[PDB]
Amino acid sequence: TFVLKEFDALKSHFNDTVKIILQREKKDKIEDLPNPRKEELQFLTAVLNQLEAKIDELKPRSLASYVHVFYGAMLLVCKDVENNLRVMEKKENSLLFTRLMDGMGISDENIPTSEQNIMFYRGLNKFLNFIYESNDSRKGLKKEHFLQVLSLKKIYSLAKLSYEQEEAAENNALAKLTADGKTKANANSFHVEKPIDSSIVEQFKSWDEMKGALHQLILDELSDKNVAKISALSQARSAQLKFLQTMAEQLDKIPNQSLEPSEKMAILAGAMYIVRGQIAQEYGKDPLSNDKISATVIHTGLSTILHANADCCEDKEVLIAAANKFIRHMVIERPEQSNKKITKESVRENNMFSDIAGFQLISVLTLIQNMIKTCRTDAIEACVTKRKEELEALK
Repeated sequence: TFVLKEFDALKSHFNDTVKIILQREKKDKIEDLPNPRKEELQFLTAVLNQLEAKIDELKPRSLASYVHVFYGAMLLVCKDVENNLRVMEKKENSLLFTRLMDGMGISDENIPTSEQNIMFYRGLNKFLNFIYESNDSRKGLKKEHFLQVLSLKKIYSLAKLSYEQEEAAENNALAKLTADGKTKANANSFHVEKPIDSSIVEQFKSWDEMKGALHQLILDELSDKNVAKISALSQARSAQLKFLQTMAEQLDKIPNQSLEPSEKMAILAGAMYIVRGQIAQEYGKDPLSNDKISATVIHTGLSTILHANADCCEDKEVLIAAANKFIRHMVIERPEQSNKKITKESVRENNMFSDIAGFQLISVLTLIQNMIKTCRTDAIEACVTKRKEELEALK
């Protein structure tokens, strides 16, 4: 089982790697290297510096979190190297690639687990929020951030790549789950770690009004399609609407003391974004497209209820992530802390969606990962666009 390296071993091995590359290219400074090696090593050096500064500033008792971040950064650079290889050139014959893999202890016989890869890229992606004012991309990039050595285009390219890597890791884990979990879900044991910002769900007015809007949309659909019940719609649309119904009713059963109405609103809003993205895909559009698709009543109505065209990508990510958390709590059984009656993580054989004909649970969780990746990428793109327009308004 793959054991991680210690922080100082990764640091010393990495500085050796810089010396090796510089002597191999006959350059005195990283900045004298050609691209993309220069930007890859500047990135890794900025990450390592920021990690060290945070270690001095915070003096943490454990370094596992920082080790996770650095693993993520080094694997990200490895992916960048693979993306910049010449045709026929193998990654195992790149000095930087093999030096990074060697420094992490990764070989064909010793590879990290899926959970470890997910920790790597999740840690790195959280770490990269340090470039935002108050760690919130709504406020834009910091005037001085720890990746200032890189160009805006490179910052965007690397952040985008990292979000894609977390997406791919999460999806890989999802594809290896099995649907043989025997335990019973407990909605009343679901709790949010951080309460949602109430302003985000204020746009939806109230829980009763969200349920009412969904109901009027379903009545509109049934009347437009000349049918009496959701089950007379197509398999895809029937499954989508029953998915929304099931979410809303399951949330309705939970007492407010255990899950406040604002949280229910966030979860149902995320679910609506999921259905909206599925339909958009039926039209060959990106799940989060803001195009009007006049031919579909459900996509148009959900877009209206969500205020999707006017809402920022960060709010969308928060709502979709809220739905993700609730769905996973309801359909994924995982080993308990006080218990030993569960061995591995799996999908419950009987969960709240089991009676929905043709429902594709894994496809929904994968779509969630895609939309979260798109939200993060939209955030960074908006920030670098804004900074670029600020620095162009002085030339």
